[PDB]
Amino acid sequence: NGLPVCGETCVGGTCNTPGCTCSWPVCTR
Repeated sequence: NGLPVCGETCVGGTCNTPGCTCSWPVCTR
């Protein structure tokens, strides 16, 4: 939801993980 602690990235625009908030370069929660 903003916190850059998703642990996943989204260089393609798809965190690939749920309950995430792709913010680039890394998604957030």
